[PDB]
Amino acid sequence: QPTDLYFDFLCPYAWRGVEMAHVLRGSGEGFRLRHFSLVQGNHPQNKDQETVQWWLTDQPLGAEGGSGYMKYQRPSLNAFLAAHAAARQGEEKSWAFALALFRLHHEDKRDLDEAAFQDAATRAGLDLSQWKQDRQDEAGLRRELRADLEAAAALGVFGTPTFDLGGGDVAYFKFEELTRDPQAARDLWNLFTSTLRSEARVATIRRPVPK
Amino acid sequence: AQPTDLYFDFLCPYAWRGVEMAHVLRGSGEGFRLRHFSLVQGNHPQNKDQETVQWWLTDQPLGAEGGSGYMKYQRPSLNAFLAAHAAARQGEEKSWAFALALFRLHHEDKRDLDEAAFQDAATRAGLDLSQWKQDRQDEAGLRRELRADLEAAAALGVFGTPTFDLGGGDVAYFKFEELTRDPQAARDLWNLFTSTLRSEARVATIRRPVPK
Repeated sequence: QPTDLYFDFLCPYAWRGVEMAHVLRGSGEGFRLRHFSLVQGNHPQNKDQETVQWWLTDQPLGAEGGSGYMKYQRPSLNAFLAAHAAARQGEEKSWAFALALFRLHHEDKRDLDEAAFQDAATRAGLDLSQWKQDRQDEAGLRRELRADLEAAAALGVFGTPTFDLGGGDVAYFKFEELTRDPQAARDLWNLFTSTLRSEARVATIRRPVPK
Repeated sequence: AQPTDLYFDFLCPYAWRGVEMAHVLRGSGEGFRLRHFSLVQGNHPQNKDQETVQWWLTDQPLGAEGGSGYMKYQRPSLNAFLAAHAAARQGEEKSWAFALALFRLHHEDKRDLDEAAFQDAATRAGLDLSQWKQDRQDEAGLRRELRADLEAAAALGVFGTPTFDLGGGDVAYFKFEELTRDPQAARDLWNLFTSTLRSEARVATIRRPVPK
């Protein structure tokens, strides 16, 4: 019934998608937060592979990823696991945490680090002792994240934000402008769903990048 | 008002569907200009991830074969494009009639884009065959017309067909699966496209993944 929304905290377009969806959820439109890792999805070992060969959830939590294809390995893995921990406090706390962290990173330009996770938890009103205890369940949070990454791979998710409407209608939705106004957010969502439900079976609308 | 520019390649059935849609919309007053983008050129290894184009379809010999892989579509597509330019020298209506006839030969009849198909499309389009013959001897002029299309497409960043340039900086690739000829269905589909590109949210991409 809710639309599944795959996101990565790294990604400002995913931030805007989650902001849109949050305001729409205010009006009764159901959305469910799920994770897709850009580091894993774009990883050279996973390129042109029937089956995922390299998992973000196999990497040590404190490991430095380098400056190449894994440069954002550590912040995105840690952000994902903190968000799973927050989501154990229910849907409303999960949205509060995910939005707060997104905003710290993309509006306030803070790194996805421990200080940012802590500020997101207090901005979200989390029970901090419970959040702390859930974060100690690293293996369990990794299993949850791995399940999200598997569901994403089964759909062929390639970027964020990607919305699964159900019924086999799934699409990446990239837009530039932050849209929190309720009326504008509803217009934008209506454009998207209209495009996916058209009996013309629209697959792609995509602007090129000019010279 | 200026027509929408429609970049297509005869090889491509999504471009075919885009041209079929646009022809129906032109029937209600929506303006469209037919232009050419080469998928062979756009996907050529020498052009991959280049600031500037390094290999031009219009630089190639007319009987040259491109060779293995996608390059085998070099000679049909170049030759198809040139015949279309010669057809377009007989006016817009004859150009649409020729483009549609050739598209339908290739995608409905499954005929190769070869000389027999060009001749057949020219007769189906009702061209003046003698003027068409004479224009096809202006190989230099046709190559230069095609190069102008290809450079215009490169300046916009065109990467695939069909790509629609609405003017005002709103340009997008538009890929849809179902042949759409009904006037109302075509108008609704087109309103979807233009609404997406004119939204104040600055939508850049809506794109379905490919399930495993």
